Amino acid sequence: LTNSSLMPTLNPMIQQLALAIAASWQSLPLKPYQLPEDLGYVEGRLEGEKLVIENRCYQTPQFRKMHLELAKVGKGLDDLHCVMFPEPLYGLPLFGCDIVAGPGGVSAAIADLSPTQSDRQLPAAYQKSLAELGQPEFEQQRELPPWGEIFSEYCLFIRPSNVTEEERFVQRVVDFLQIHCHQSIVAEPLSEAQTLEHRQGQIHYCQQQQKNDKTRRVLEKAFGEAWAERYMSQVLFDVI
Ligand SMILES: C=CC1=C(C)/C(=C/c2[nH]c(/C=C3N=C(/C=C4\NC(=O)C(C)=C4C=C)C(C)=C\3CCC(=O)O)c(CCC(=O)O)c2C)NC1=O
Repeated sequence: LTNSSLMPTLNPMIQQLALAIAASWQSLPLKPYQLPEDLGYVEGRLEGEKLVIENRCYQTPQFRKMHLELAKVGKGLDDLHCVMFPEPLYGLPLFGCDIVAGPGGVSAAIADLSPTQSDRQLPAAYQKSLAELGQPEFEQQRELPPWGEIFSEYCLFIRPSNVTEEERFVQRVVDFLQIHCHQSIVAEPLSEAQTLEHRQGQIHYCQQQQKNDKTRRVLEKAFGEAWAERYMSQVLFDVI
């Protein structure tokens, strides 16, 4: 992240989360993943503020697509988006997070390990490791929208109330990533029917994430409807 244009000007929580994700991935058997049009940096404006986005994306044998995206709208909204899309053959859940901030602080902090099984449960080993973290206390919980049925029972969706809660959230993301990267070492290739089940779950996850009109409006205000539809369906939440 040393070379990032956006990092020095992002919200401090976002900065720490970007660092923690990058550190998680740094020593993995990474290969490039080329986004559409080999996208890296992009900016756009229409009648209002400009939107700037920086994209990084990788893959490993266990992770189809590892996407870390940083964005800023003018000087007033920052975003961090990250999804680790699993290779269905290994049946791992989806790591994701979305952190939205403005000059007044973080408004939204979401993180999850989301299921891909048809029973909508995480694998047993994840259930047990996540439970062992304890129920975190957060003073300003937010209720997921209906499309957020995709998220696990461990999903976080808060407005951090103070620095202690910002740090607690970051630590929980670090703990999610640690669990995930360990479970990826012990995963074995699954049967064809199980692989297919997991593929289905990933497709459903992406179709539901595309219902987030808050994200879509940010994109539309800077680039228009057609660009935003392409970005959400081809860059952010591609349907395999
Ligand atoms: C250019 C990219 C990008 C932008 C600009 C972005 C913006 C964005 N995401 C939001 C919410 C949200 N975002 C999520 C969740 C997620 N979203 C994800 O991209 C992932 C991976 C998850 C979860 C793992 C949820 C659940 C909400 C709340 C939606 C709502 O309030 O209706 C909001 C509303 C913040 C608030 O209400 O305080 C904005 C503006 N998200 C982005 O990804």
